[PDB]
Amino acid sequence: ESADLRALAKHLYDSYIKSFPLTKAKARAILTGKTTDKSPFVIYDMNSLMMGEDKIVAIRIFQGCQFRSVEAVQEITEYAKSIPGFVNLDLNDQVTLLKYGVHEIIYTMLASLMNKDGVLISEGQGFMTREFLKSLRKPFGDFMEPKFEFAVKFNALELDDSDLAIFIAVIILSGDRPGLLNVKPIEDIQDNLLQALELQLKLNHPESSQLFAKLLQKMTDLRQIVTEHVQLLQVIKKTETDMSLHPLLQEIYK
Amino acid sequence: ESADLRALAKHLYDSYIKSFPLTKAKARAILTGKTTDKSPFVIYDMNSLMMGKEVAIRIFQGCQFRSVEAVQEITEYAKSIPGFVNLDLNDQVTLLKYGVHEIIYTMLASLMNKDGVLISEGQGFMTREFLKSLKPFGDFMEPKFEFAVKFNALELDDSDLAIFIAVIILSGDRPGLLNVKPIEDIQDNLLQALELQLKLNHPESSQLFAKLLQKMTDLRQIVTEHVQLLQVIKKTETDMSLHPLLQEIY
Ligand SMILES: CC1(C)CC[C@]2(C(=O)O)[C@H](O)C[C@]3(C)C(=CC[C@@H]4[C@@]5(C)CC[C@H](O)[C@@](C)(CO)[C@@H]5CC[C@]43C)[C@@H]2C1
Repeated sequence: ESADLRALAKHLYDSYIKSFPLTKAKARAILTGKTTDKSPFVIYDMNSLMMGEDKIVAIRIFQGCQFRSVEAVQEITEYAKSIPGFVNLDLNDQVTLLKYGVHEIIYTMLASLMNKDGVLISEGQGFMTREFLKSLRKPFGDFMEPKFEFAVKFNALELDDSDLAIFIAVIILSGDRPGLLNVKPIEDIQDNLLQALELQLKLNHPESSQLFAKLLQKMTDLRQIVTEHVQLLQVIKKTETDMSLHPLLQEIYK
Repeated sequence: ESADLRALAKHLYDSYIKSFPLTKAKARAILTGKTTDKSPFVIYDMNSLMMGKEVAIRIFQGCQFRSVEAVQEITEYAKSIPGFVNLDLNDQVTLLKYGVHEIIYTMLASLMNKDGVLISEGQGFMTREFLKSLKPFGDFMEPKFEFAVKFNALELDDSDLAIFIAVIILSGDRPGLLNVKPIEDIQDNLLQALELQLKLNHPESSQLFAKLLQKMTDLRQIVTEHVQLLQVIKKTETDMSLHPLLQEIY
């Protein structure tokens, strides 16, 4: 029944709101001209960066990004438990689903905080220029550019948070993940999520032909962001042996 | 209108049949569904191979020969896809150039099971195990088998694969495209036709459309990882003025 799919949509949307403090809706309200009830401070060069510390180098911008990632992971983890059936899966598979799904999700949601020109930071208080990031030294000025390229095409799908809630759930419950003990219960859950997403996209974007297929295709764009990111980390780990990574993040990488 | 989608679906199936000699229906018959009338010669070891200038290289090289054949058959097929020839010529070239690898692994799944791949005409069969028994070359075919095993579990037939292949060609995110709009316009139409096809041809296979699209992510990095050992091979085969005309064809 349609009815059951809508109810799952609603449930997932409700949990999404509860798990993620900075929604796409809030982020698009900050980025635009809109509703300057609170506009961001902007980082476009290094001494506006010094001014930034005051009302809100290549290393700490990275270490800072590392922080928002580990906190993002803990948030995605909270959301996953809300996915029906998820906590009932074998514990090893829960861990495995989180290991591989977490970065694909981080870059899906990061797009919400991005436009062509830059990215919101510190829960929206801040905004860091794409150009400033691209100008960073040696192995760091490279990190954010492919995320920006993805975000610009992903953002043109014009998804809202209730669409994203279901898409994110679909991503966590893959089944094609390396080392899954128990693939069939995982796929039963995903088929359910896919039915739900499909209905949601059709109802929320009736004029948008084949948005479902176009959104699913976007998943290969995510895969290769992760891939580039991972190998880039391996470089930095060698050029700066004094710089430390976060164990939680480290455990995620294999 | 469901009529035009169905019309499009039949068109591609017909075109697919004329462009590709060895169909999936045919290859399945020959394979382990055993059609036992003319058994294919089997290659399981070095001496059955010989019974078929350096073994491991020359297998990988024979692998290039048929892919070059495949490219031309795919090229012909693409030209039958409604709207394709009306596209900008550079865009047509671009679409084939970036799509042809994904199509090749896709169709190659049709010639594969968990134990090996139909070789040549289908008059041959090379065991998976003889293939992993190799140099740097032992890891060439294994990721294709792994993909094929999952892909084949979807139990698509030729009528399904016909539209799927068309969707792959008309992507729209290929680098260097000049006019993305008519390409996506066509792929949208192809995606609708594929959806209808799967619902009629597999009415009890839930969310098969989505799962098939999910496979495209598997194809792309299969391709991406393949180009990465495609050319550890230039770390291997290097200097000799014997193939420069042959070097050219590939
Ligand atoms: C044994 C040898 C030398 C001649 C016969 C045979 C065969 O299987 O029919 C053909 O040349 C086909 C390919 C190339 C062959 C083996 C695997 C390749 C292979 C699967 C090798 C991997 C390549 O990436 C692709 C997929 C082409 O991209 C090709 C497609 C064509 C076939 C099936 C065979 C090579």
